[PDB]
Amino acid sequence: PQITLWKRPLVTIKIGGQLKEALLDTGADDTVIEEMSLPGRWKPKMIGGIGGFIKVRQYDQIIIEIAGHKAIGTVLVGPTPVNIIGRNLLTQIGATLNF
Amino acid sequence: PQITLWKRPLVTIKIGGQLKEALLDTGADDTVIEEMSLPGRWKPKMIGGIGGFIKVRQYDQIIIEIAGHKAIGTVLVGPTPVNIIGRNLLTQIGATLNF
Ligand SMILES: CC(C)[C@H](NC(=O)COc1ccccc1)C(=O)N[C@@H](Cc1ccccc1)[C@@H](O)[C@H](N)[C@H](O)Cc1ccccc1
Repeated sequence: PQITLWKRPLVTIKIGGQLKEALLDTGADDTVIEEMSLPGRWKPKMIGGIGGFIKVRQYDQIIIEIAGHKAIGTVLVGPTPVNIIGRNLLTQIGATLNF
Repeated sequence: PQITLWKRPLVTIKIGGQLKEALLDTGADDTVIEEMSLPGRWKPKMIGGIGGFIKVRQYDQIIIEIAGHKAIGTVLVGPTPVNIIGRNLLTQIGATLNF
């Protein structure tokens, strides 16, 4: 499937058995999900962009579904303004930016 | 042109007659460029990112070139750590997401 960028590129994802929405973000190195109860081992990390950095929980080898596609990798959990699917997982589902 | 996402999707832009690198950023509504002198009228604006808000100068109807494509539209100038090309201009260059 293919998406223009006339609207925010929101897709449904499944994480820890819960449905959420998230932005497919080519500008994001990493994947950042709002605070939630997520089983798994984690370690503290900072992640940043415009406006500075926030402290997040770094979970490795998390199974997540992104628009129907299964991916497994690192997910950062923290006080992000919006759920973000970054390049670490977009690459695993074979997403590309075309023009 | 099909950009895989193993590395940050950086391209060359031309703005105010100067070449710069910039990131193609499907998660950004707007296009934000680091501090530079640009001639003409602007208005003040605040935009938000992962770490909070920054103040920017909002310039409308700027002529810009992005990876060889012409565009004309709104450019925000302020203390972003990375020059970003948001959806307002990505739609002009015809960028789409594919997976
Ligand atoms: C998510 C982050 C892991 C990501 N940052 C990065 O991927 C790398 O961040 C840095 C920070 C400093 C220096 C060098 C690199 C990011 O901010 N990505 C942003 C672009 C960017 C900003 C600053 C530096 C590098 C990229 C955008 O893609 C951003 N995710 C969107 O605006 C999404 C969004 C929409 C609405 C509200 C809040 C967030």
